[PDB]
Amino acid sequence: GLEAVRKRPGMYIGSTDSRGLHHLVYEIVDNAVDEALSGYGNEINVTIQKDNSICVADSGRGMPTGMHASGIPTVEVIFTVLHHGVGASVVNALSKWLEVHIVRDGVEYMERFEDGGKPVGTLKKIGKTKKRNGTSVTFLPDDTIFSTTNFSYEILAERLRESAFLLKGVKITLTDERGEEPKEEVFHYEE
Ligand SMILES: CCc1[nH]c2nc(Sc3cccnc3)nc(OC)c2c1C=O
Repeated sequence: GLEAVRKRPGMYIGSTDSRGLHHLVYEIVDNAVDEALSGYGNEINVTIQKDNSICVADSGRGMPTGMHASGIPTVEVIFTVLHHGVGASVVNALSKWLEVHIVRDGVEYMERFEDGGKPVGTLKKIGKTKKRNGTSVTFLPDDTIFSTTNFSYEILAERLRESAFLLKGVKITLTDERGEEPKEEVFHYEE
């Protein structure tokens, strides 16, 4: 279960200091680049929000909104079961809250999780939008778990540039809004 992650997060993300904190960002990001390398998205946006929560947003197909063979939505399986989206449930387990916003085929979806991965209600259709297809994940890391919940902008920029090195024609932006004015870096290549 997700309790195993909270009991021994070191066996899942290496440590719960600054290193482990930033690792949470990379887990969600890698799912976006997986999608980019599959298809399927010309930009990945990473935003450090004012409340020290992280948003990771892509322009991919959008996380599947249908029922999983186990009898709960595929969105929920990805974020609540370990054992597509490796690391997503780990991030969910170690966050105070997390929500996923999905836009698929002109309809927008959302689901919220709290207290280490407990679903708040269920997956919901919000209503039709003109927005492009994509998945957006916001989460606030659990401060009772991490030694520090204070994201380094420099560390994120260096590692996202590295993730951009992997990619052709997809643009990775980092935004810090903590932060009286929106500070940001952009990386894109090329061939
Ligand atoms: C914003 C980060 C993110 N973005 C994502 N986009 C897709 S899109 C997709 C992938 C496979 C099958 N169908 C849709 N799927 C995902 O999980 C499987 C994610 C995902 C998971 O964290």
